Amino acid sequence: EWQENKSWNAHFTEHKSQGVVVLWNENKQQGFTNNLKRANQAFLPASTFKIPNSLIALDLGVVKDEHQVFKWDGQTRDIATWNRDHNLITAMKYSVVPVYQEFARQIGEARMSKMLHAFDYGNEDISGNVDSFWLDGGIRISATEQISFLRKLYHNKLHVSERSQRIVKQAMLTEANGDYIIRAKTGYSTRIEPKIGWWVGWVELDDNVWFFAMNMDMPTSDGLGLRQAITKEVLKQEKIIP
Amino acid sequence: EWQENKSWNAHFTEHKSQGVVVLWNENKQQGFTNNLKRANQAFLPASTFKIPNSLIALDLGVVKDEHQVFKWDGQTRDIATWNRDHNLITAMKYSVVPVYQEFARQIGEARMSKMLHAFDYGNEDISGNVDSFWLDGGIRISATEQISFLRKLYHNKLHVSERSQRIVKQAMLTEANGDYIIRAKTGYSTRIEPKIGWWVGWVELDDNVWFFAMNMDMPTSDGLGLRQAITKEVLKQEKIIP
Ligand SMILES: *C(=O)[C@@H]([C@@H]1NC(C(=O)O)=C(S[C@@H]2CN[C@H](CNS(N)(=O)=O)C2)[C@@H]1C)[C@@H](C)O
Ligand SMILES: C[C@@H](O)[C@@H](C=O)[C@@H]1NC(C(=O)O)=C(S[C@@H]2CN[C@H](CNS(N)(=O)=O)C2)[C@@H]1C
Ligand SMILES: C[C@@H](O)[C@H]1C(=O)N2C(C(=O)O)=C(S[C@@H]3CN[C@H](CNS(N)(=O)=O)C3)[C@H](C)[C@H]12
Ligand SMILES: C[C@@H](O)[C@H]1C(=O)N2C(C(=O)O)=C(S[C@@H]3CN[C@H](CNS(N)(=O)=O)C3)[C@H](C)[C@H]12
Ligand SMILES: [Ca+2]
Ligand SMILES: [Ca+2]
Ligand SMILES: [Ca+2]
Ligand SMILES: [Cl-]
Ligand SMILES: [Cl-]
Ligand SMILES: [Cl-]
Ligand SMILES: [Cl-]
Repeated sequence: EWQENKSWNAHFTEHKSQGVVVLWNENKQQGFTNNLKRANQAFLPASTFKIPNSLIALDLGVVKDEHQVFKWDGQTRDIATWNRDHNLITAMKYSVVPVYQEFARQIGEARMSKMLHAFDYGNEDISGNVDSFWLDGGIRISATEQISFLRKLYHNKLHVSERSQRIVKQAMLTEANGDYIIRAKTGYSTRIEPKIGWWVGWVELDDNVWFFAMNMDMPTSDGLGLRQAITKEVLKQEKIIP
Repeated sequence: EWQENKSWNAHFTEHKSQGVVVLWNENKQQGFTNNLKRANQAFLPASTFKIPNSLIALDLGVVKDEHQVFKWDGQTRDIATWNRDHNLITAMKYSVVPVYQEFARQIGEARMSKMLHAFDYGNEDISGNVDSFWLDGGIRISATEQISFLRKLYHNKLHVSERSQRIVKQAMLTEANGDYIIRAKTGYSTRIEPKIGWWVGWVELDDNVWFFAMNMDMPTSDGLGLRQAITKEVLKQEKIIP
């Protein structure tokens, strides 16, 4: 079903961290985690919500394609990379929240709810402000539920156009070399306790796909680099990446 | 305009090589090369023809998607890479000429010809064997012509479905990190003199795209790695990648 390999807890232990890593072997239809309980604990998605938000925007024509330019609104915000024009690729890369809050308002409460239900996304609850519910509203998703959603996206099985799903998977591209391709999205939920960081996505190999979703306790912005580092220690331990 | 930059030749001579690198700044609509004459010299495309071949195969339904398996059909025909199953992703990556021979036979010469004329691909000539003309037939393409073709592909402007162009560009993924994305294709022309190696594609930045096409004399297979090496040194020299 889902095997618990607690030897992964060493990688959180060394870095003085608490969290969960979940892997899914698509060929073998087998899942692995260091913590079955935390694997199914549901949290705010934070910026991991940029994946379904992007899909819905594209499917509804709110975003025409990955080249459409979203003008900086002229408000100088805290993250310098947000203070400029963006397309879908760079808004995903730099996790540009204002662009996605605009997407959400144009999508609207009713279409957003209907799509999240169509997606079976987390708890399907978008209570709160239409442009912030994934930050401080009622939506919740677990690491295992992220995998479930991502597997559909990978197979083009979500109830949106194939084109939307291909564009979003292009925009998720994070790293690629001769050994693997990673498509993924980070998140950091701070507006409601507990403060946690996310990394969800998958690793594409020649012959298989390994889906992953991790989250960890993140009191300060210090440990944000550990989201990718710990996941990759796990991947390396299992010899998924060289 | 086309600017000549002879200073790039230092990267060929230090490797006891001769060749041409062509770069195109999409934003500026400006091209750069070390050798204007060789930049326009037309050669057999060899494995770089996998780009138009895959596009046509997908557009015509010869290949259903990037997951369809092409089974090994017994033959252990010397090359080990061709001793296993493939899909479009892996067949682009590795030398598996029987798979692309099968595409071309199914496409057939009438539609192959029509498509290469619609692509304005090289000298638009498919004379020779329908299952090998890109290796030993009459088709020829120059580095500048590779750029013209790739630019259309990047803009989804070729006269095939948008979906087929998106899939081939996925299959072209070679390298990606926080600084750049490279989509590209190698080639090695040996069946007709002169023996040459190819590397064609583009570099996606946050705010621009740099297309490239290089070829270089390749008297033996031991210099194949110099295709990527020399191209990347020219990109680094120009500060396109760090
Ligand atoms: C297509 O041009 C040709 C393929 N393509 C290539 C190529 O390198 O572009 C080759 S090279 C052959 C297979 N891999 C060996 C080299 N390994 S490496 N890591 O690149 O040094 C030798 C092959 C000839 C088809 C049409 O034959
Ligand atoms: C709620 C939203 O504000 C939040 C929700 O995800 C946003 N999404 C993400 C994310 O994690 O993708 C970030 S990260 C941000 C960029 N610069 C700092 C990081 N420096 S480092 N090098 O990592 O220490 C913090 C935002 C805070
Ligand atoms: C070199 C290419 O061929 C790669 C590819 O593709 N490979 C697969 C795969 O197919 O998954 C793996 S993963 C690795 C093998 N098995 C271990 C755990 N398996 S297990 N019992 O935990 O499920 C991890 C390799 C990277 C190999
Ligand atoms: C930091 C990111 O935003 C990157 C991006 O995007 N950038 C562009 C671009 O926009 O091309 C470049 S390239 C570099 C600047 N100019 C030189 C050649 N100029 S020139 N006149 O010879 O063509 C090479 C940077 C990598 C920067
Ligand atoms: Ca449901
Ligand atoms: Ca050099
Ligand atoms: Ca033949
Ligand atoms: Cl967001
Ligand atoms: Cl499903
Ligand atoms: Cl070929
Ligand atoms: Cl991609």
